[PDB]
Amino acid sequence: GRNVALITGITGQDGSYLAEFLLEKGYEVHGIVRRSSSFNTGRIEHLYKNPQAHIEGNMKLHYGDLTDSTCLVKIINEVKPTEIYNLGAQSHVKISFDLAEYTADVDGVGTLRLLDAVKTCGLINSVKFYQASTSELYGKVQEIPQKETTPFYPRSPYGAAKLYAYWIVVNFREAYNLFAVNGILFNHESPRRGANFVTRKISRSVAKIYLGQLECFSLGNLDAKRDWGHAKDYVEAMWLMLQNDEPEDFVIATGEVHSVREFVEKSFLHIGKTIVWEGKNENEVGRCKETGKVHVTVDLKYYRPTEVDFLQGDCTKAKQKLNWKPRVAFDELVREMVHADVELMRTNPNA
Amino acid sequence: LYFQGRNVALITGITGQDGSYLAEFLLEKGYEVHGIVRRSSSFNTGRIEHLYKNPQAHIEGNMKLHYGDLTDSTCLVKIINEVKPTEIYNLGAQSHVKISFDLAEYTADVDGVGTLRLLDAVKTCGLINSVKFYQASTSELYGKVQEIPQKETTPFYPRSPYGAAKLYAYWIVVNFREAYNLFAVNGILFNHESPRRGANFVTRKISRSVAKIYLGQLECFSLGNLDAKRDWGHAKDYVEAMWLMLQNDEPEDFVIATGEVHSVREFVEKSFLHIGKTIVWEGKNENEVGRCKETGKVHVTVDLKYYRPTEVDFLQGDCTKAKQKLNWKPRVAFDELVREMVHADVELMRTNPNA
Amino acid sequence: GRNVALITGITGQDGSYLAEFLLEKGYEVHGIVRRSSSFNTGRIEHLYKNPQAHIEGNMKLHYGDLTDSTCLVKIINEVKPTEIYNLGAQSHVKISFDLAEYTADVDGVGTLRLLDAVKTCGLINSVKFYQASTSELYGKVQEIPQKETTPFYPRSPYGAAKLYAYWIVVNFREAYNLFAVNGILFNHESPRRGANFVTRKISRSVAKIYLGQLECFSLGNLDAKRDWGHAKDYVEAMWLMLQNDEPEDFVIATGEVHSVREFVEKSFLHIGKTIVWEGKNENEVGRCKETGKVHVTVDLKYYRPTEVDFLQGDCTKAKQKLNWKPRVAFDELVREMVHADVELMRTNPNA
Amino acid sequence: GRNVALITGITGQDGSYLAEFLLEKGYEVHGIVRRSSSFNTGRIEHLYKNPQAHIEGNMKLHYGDLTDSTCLVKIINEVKPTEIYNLGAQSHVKISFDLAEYTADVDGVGTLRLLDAVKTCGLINSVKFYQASTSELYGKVQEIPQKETTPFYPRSPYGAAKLYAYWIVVNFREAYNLFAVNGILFNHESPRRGANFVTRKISRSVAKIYLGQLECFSLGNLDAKRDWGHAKDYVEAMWLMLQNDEPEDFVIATGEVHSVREFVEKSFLHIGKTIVWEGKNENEVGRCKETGKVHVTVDLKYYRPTEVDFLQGDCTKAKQKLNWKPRVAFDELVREMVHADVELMRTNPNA
Ligand SMILES: NC(=O)c1ccc[n+]([C@@H]2O[C@H](COP(=O)([O-])OP(=O)(O)OC[C@H]3O[C@@H](n4cnc5c(N)ncnc54)[C@H](OP(=O)(O)O)[C@@H]3O)[C@@H](O)[C@H]2O)c1
Ligand SMILES: NC(=O)c1ccc[n+]([C@@H]2O[C@H](COP(=O)([O-])OP(=O)(O)OC[C@H]3O[C@@H](n4cnc5c(N)ncnc54)[C@H](OP(=O)(O)O)[C@@H]3O)[C@@H](O)[C@H]2O)c1
Ligand SMILES: NC(=O)c1ccc[n+]([C@@H]2O[C@H](COP(=O)([O-])OP(=O)(O)OC[C@H]3O[C@@H](n4cnc5c(N)ncnc54)[C@H](OP(=O)(O)O)[C@@H]3O)[C@@H](O)[C@H]2O)c1
Ligand SMILES: NC(=O)c1ccc[n+]([C@@H]2O[C@H](COP(=O)([O-])OP(=O)(O)OC[C@H]3O[C@@H](n4cnc5c(N)ncnc54)[C@H](OP(=O)(O)O)[C@@H]3O)[C@@H](O)[C@H]2O)c1
Ligand SMILES: C[C@@H]1O[C@H](OP(=O)(O)OP(=O)(O)OC[C@H]2O[C@@H](n3cnc4c(=O)[nH]c(N)nc43)[C@H](O)[C@@H]2O)[C@@H](O)[C@H](O)[C@@H]1O
Ligand SMILES: C[C@@H]1O[C@H](OP(=O)(O)OP(=O)(O)OC[C@H]2O[C@@H](n3cnc4c(=O)[nH]c(N)nc43)[C@H](O)[C@@H]2O)[C@@H](O)[C@H](O)[C@@H]1O
Ligand SMILES: C[C@@H]1O[C@H](OP(=O)(O)OP(=O)(O)OC[C@H]2O[C@@H](n3cnc4c(=O)[nH]c(N)nc43)[C@H](O)[C@@H]2O)[C@@H](O)[C@H](O)[C@@H]1O
Ligand SMILES: C[C@@H]1O[C@H](OP(=O)(O)OP(=O)(O)OC[C@H]2O[C@@H](n3cnc4c(=O)[nH]c(N)nc43)[C@H](O)[C@@H]2O)[C@@H](O)[C@H](O)[C@@H]1O
Ligand SMILES: Nc1nc2c(ncn2[C@@H]2O[C@H](COP(=O)(O)OP(=O)(O)O)[C@@H](O)[C@H]2O)c(=O)[nH]1
Ligand SMILES: Nc1nc2c(ncn2[C@@H]2O[C@H](COP(=O)(O)OP(=O)(O)O)[C@@H](O)[C@H]2O)c(=O)[nH]1
Ligand SMILES: Nc1nc2c(ncn2[C@@H]2O[C@H](COP(=O)(O)OP(=O)(O)O)[C@@H](O)[C@H]2O)c(=O)[nH]1
Ligand SMILES: Nc1nc2c(ncn2[C@@H]2O[C@H](COP(=O)(O)OP(=O)(O)O)[C@@H](O)[C@H]2O)c(=O)[nH]1
Repeated sequence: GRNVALITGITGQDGSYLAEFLLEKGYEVHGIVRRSSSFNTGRIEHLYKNPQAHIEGNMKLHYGDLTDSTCLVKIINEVKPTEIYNLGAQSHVKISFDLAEYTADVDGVGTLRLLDAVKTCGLINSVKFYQASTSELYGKVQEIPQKETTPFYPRSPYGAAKLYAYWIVVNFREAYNLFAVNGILFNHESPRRGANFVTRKISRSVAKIYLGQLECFSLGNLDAKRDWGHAKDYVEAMWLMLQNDEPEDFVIATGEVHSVREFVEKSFLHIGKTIVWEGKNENEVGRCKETGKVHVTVDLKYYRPTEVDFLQGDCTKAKQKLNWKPRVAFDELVREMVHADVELMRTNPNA
Repeated sequence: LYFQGRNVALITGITGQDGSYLAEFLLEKGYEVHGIVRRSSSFNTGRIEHLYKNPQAHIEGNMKLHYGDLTDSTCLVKIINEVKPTEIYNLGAQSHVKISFDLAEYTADVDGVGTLRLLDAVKTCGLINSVKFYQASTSELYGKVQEIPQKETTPFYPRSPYGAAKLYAYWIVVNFREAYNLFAVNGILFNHESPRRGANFVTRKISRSVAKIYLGQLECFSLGNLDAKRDWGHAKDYVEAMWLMLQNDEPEDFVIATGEVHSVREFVEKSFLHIGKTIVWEGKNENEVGRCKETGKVHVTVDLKYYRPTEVDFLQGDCTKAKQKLNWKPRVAFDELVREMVHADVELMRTNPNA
Repeated sequence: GRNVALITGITGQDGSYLAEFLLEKGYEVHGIVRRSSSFNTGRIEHLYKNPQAHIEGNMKLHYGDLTDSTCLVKIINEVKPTEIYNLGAQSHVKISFDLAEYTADVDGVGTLRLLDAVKTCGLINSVKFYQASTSELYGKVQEIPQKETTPFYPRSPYGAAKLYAYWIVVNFREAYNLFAVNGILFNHESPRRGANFVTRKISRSVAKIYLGQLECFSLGNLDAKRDWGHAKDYVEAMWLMLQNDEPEDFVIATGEVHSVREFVEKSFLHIGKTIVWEGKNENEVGRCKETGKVHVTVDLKYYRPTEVDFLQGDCTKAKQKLNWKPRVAFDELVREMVHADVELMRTNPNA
Repeated sequence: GRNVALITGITGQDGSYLAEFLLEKGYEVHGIVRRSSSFNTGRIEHLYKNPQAHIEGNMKLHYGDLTDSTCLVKIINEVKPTEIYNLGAQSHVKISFDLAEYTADVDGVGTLRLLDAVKTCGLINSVKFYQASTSELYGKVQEIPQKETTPFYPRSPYGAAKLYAYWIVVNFREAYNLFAVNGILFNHESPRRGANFVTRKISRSVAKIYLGQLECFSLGNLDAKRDWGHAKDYVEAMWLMLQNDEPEDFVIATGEVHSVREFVEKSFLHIGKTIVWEGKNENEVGRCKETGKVHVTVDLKYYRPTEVDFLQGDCTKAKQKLNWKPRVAFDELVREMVHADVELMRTNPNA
């Protein structure tokens, strides 16, 4: 009956929702946090027993790094987790193009290091292991929609690194009988999403424009199409995969496709502005119909050298085997994110 | 791109305590200031966001940031090649001594090999004769001190994975200077603090905890070795010394310090006096506690988890050489530093009890 | 025009044949050699201009390592090759299970290091890059036979590392227009093959048994089936891929399949011994009919945790587009290897 | 009983002599060997129980690398050594200048990895650890002669990396009470010395000239001065340091200084030739007085950008506490190395 989770990447979007979910289920939750010159725990600070004194209760934190083999062994050996969720990563696709080696060492080799730490600790038989796989693996998609058996075609050093991680997880599963699974999750956003992913960038910018604190912002490829769900729904799927009798990989997604362009339009609609588009390519601009003011421009610096044009997930296997369903759909996702960021910018024009 | 009158700095570790003060110092001298920032799942630029041209939109002016990491050789070459700096300040590091004992390999890779990676990037870009290089060395190099006080010629005796990694960095910097005639210097800076100090260094831990106790947000906090003695100065004074070392006619290494020693115990006592509380110590070793004389409440305890397996008992810097050659003088003394940090953290905690 | 080749892995089996092949065409051939406590250039010492003094002519060696980014940039900037062959790797599958992280750093991240070095030197439009990809990418084969479009399924830390390299190569090709190709070569052997690969282990042991220097040796999985060609034929295909008008990936193979058991049988037949099998699984032994002497046993320490049971390559594409044709078939490969090792072992019983 | 040694760097000069030394004392001796495309065990292949079959007796080898933490932990857990000698290193000073990062990773961080592996394996209080420190730490010497209290002043990426390793060993000793020692050994040579160190380079070249297999060879800085002893004497001091009651660091040296130029002159005298020098700097040549033929030239490519001009060790502490004393002196070392290489080159002009 002992339920002890270890979350790498606990400070990120998904880790903070997953920590809450597992705490709610009575888990003792351990996380690995990077040393940083300022604290990086803002998403999970409310999960201290005393947030004012930063005293831990059932969520306990450990300094560590996915590139330091010894610290991972020490932490796993001390914690003896029953479930490990490897969410730690350099997770940004655009940044990965000029941080390609660091991204490989953390996202790819770092997964190996965590798996070898489990094995070193004698826990291959005692641990269930979740790997944060990603729809970026499909890249230039080879099937539509994409399912567990769709061949991968990565399009960034991030995708390539996660492809390494995916297969080394399969190899520990097959070679050593580790209960280890690849959650092949499609894009998921929330009010806690990193600020330079495209959805949170739009909702942040629309909020600042609404409050008169920003006039305009620049985007990259407006025509990219994504399957977007809500991170809070998706972390439950991660836990469900570790409850399955057999270790299996699952696609987690909504199966509904929308463009970056639509996210922009729906976001502005919630602050009472109708965006109309002018021009083409890097000279395209989005203008408020009601005021005539230009609020969106295009800057090639936000483009990727090898774009991922289209993603649409088929989560049939998860729905059948895990009884999982997405709760939040695209329209509600956009409203929630814009409203959250409006309330945030009201408190702090520098947020 | 290089010409006389064009001053372009590249700061690794720009988001840290020193990097934030040094960015301000160089900006006000009219430098174009570039910084390398780690990718982070939330933003880590809190110390320098006020240096955006537009802090509401986070639009850059004369401070320009770049994603990178000292463990990624290619990214360092790309950034240096793009920026073509005249001055490079390598402040980026896993800088915490206690954490380094259980993060030993990461600390070696960043603080030791990362210095070589940055030096090697300068050479790869063909800029050996175009850049001046500042290395963030440290009084932790003296460790178990072989002389008192410590100066440039005092032999090093490191006492942590942090100290060993910074020792590698110190000497690989000397080697690039001697082998390739790079203008590269080691600033051997003794401890320096500020209201921007990391929260888990001992000074900021005390001022934060005293501030929270003052405000009823905390009743008691634990320290480690109360008897450690340190040479403590102010980070804003010390970043000025980094710049002066790069203005020197020849590349020399310099100790930078106050020369005045105080114990952790004394920092605790002075901090509590600023909120009107006198601490009286009872007990010994891990059972020692500090009690408020006026109220009888125990506010300080000792926890062995904050000890270090190999402590650095005593540090005292002799900066005679820098006083003579750089005309550098510390401005903030220990008493003022304590007052400034307690006062700043009282304000912080009153505004945000979760800070 | 200029023909300047840089070969990583020049001391290995393939590098030694490729160096000879390019030298014959008038290339200046540079190689990267690891620092070793003894010399590791035995396969290429005959290509010094003066072998007694080890003075170089048109083959020029450079100390380096695929894990040292700065050293790779210095070498590429000095050599400015027109053609790069990334053959350097920890290439042994069984050893990769105990050396998983080193294998990842050299075979996967090391390929990224070499590509980034090309880019750092400004040579992205000035060099043609060959990557030593491998039939091990197919692992648990998803199609029979296997061709360029067969979905991958790696089965070792080696396979996973090479799959990262495969895809980071594609990404540099697609992102920066680097002329980069994956040669998907199936198993290829020679008298220069590493001694602990299965074919050379057999030819070496048969040679020692013929000379009375050995009585018996042990293998692992006798039922494994492989597509085996000759390394000298296959390095020609590498060069042809870089002569192609456009950067394409190519399978290189014979399309014929034999078992490890069959390799044993044919090798022993060349020293006039008929191997007859008796027993099953780990107790199976091979006995010489003529003499009744046991010469082959099974030791499970040579098994792999996730075996690759069957490989068979379809090189239709390379035959049509490159006019490549293997000239050495399985039976001639066996004769040649046993013949060469008999001569070697006669000269030196400790070889 | 129980005497189980683990030697990293067992294939090198010192590891080969140390293996024999420990085997004679009845140790079970384990080595870590790097995977290489051809075998790298030539110095130790006579220590197989059956050297023709390469079957192990009391010397047992394990594939590994000082940059792969997991493999280090696995080997130490399996072997459970009582004594660990960390001799593995990129040990060449000139190569370290353009292989600076790899040399840091192996010689510096690799030492921490091996120490951390000892700690991870729970052997911090049972194993005795020998670190292969070096007189290169003294670099630009601050005292003559150099002893334990002489301050370090490294002059290469090799020296800096070894200086990190020196102090991290001290830190594990002081922090965790690990019995760990630094052997501060001055230069030591033998007929097994790496061919591109200056002494073996000379004896190889003089031997070839004696056999009419070579006419001339080039050197670097002829006036460098060194304390040279015999590796076979020095490995005994390593063992003695781990027999000491308390873990202490020791200088090991002969206290006698000779120049590279003297090594040349004495080596040629052993083949009946008197070298007379003419010219300066890179134009200096060494001519046989009896014949007038030039046999030695200077090439700046063998210079180092930061030379270590002079080394002379004072091993008073070791003589008093360990009772160690060198047996082979400079004249005997020169004659031994020339004679061995004459016998070697007789067998093979391409050796
Ligand atoms: N969100 C999606 O749509 C999506 C889809 C599929 C897969 N994924 C993957 O799912 C996981 C979580 O997604 P997220 O959106 O929560 O990403 P995130 O917000 O970027 O969180 C990333 C986490 O990884 C940590 N981390 C980064 N480098 C590390 C290192 N070297 N050692 C240890 N920890 C390190 C970060 O720590 P700091 O806070 O210190 O930076 C943070 O805790 C990631 O692996 C991501 O790649 C995301
Ligand atoms: N303060 C002292 O008393 C003192 C005395 C002597 C020497 N030093 C040295 O002086 C320098 C600055 O001191 P500080 O007090 O400013 O330390 P700090 O506040 O800890 O700042 C450290 C900086 O280094 C960055 N960094 C950490 N790991 C990195 C990596 N892998 N790649 C790139 N950047 C990385 C941090 O970025 P994040 O914000 O992303 O963590 C932060 O910007 C450090 O090198 C420290 O070791 C300090
Ligand atoms: N032979 C096959 O059947 C086959 C099939 C497909 C693909 N491959 C791949 O094709 C390539 C050549 O095959 P091979 O049979 O010639 O392999 P090999 O005989 O094992 O040669 C391997 C080469 O890589 C070098 N190397 C190893 N680690 C290195 C490092 N860290 N930095 C630099 N160089 C390093 C080795 O140098 P040392 O001599 O110093 O070890 C050697 O030169 C390899 O990448 C292999 O994986 C082979
Ligand atoms: N000889 C001297 O005068 C002297 C003086 C003081 C200190 N030292 C140090 O004493 C030790 C032995 O001296 P030596 O002359 O015997 O050096 P050596 O002949 O160069 O032997 C070096 C050994 O280290 C191994 N090695 C290299 N890189 C490795 C890695 N990444 N992982 C694991 N093993 C690796 C080599 O393996 P390969 O065979 O695979 O290359 C070889 O076994 C070295 O640490 C050297 O730096 C030497
Ligand atoms: C290093 C940074 O890279 C960024 O690009 P990068 O992450 O791609 O992110 P962007 O796409 O440029 O902006 C995405 C969102 O992040 C916000 N943002 C950017 N920087 C900061 C910051 O420092 N603090 C806060 N609270 N929000 C920031 C910005 O307002 C926008 O809503 C640049 O916008 C910055 O000027 C800087 O150069
Ligand atoms: C990972 C963290 O390591 C810490 O140890 P560690 O850094 O040595 O730091 P400590 O010496 O325990 O605490 C020093 C100061 O850091 C503050 N602090 C600690 N954690 C946080 C945080 O998450 N956010 C903020 N704003 N302030 C924090 C704490 O209130 C105190 O003023 C533990 O105190 C924490 O509970 C947690 O385990
Ligand atoms: C480290 C070594 O790993 C090996 O396993 P590993 O490579 O899988 O190689 P094996 O499959 O055991 O043997 C394959 C062939 O390599 C030869 N061989 C093995 N070791 C050596 C050697 O040191 N020198 C030479 N010239 N030939 C060697 C062996 O005779 C056989 O023909 C073990 O057989 C050895 O005893 C040792 O443990
Ligand atoms: C990579 C090699 O670097 C070397 O420089 P590097 O190690 O500094 O070594 P050197 O100082 O040039 O030569 C030292 C001794 O090594 C021998 N030697 C050099 N290369 C080899 C080899 O491949 N096999 C054998 N058996 N002996 C070799 C050479 O005869 C001489 O006796 C160059 O001499 C080579 O031409 C090549 O470039
Ligand atoms: N991050 C980001 N993405 C953008 C931007 N403009 C367009 N996009 C596109 O939005 C899509 C989603 O990007 P992102 O939120 O970073 O998540 P990703 O699917 O992992 O790449 C990608 O196709 C981007 O190219 C922008 O300004 N920032
Ligand atoms: N960080 C920290 N240091 C403490 C604590 N208690 C005592 N010290 C001592 O205060 C001295 C200064 O520590 P620190 O502020 O981390 O800076 P350092 O000089 O680089 O080690 C060291 O000797 C510590 O052992 C504590 O709770 N936290
Ligand atoms: N290396 C090796 N392989 C063996 C042995 N016994 C059976 N095999 C099998 O032979 C097949 C070819 O192995 P190998 O020559 O190492 O090349 P690989 O195809 O890259 O794995 C694999 O399926 C091995 O499992 C053995 O003793 N050594
Ligand atoms: N390796 C090497 N060293 C040389 C040569 N010529 C002069 N030397 C000098 O001989 C001294 C000893 O060099 P080496 O044998 O490599 O051992 P080291 O003490 O570790 O540098 C150094 O000062 C070298 O600069 C040469 O051709 N090769």
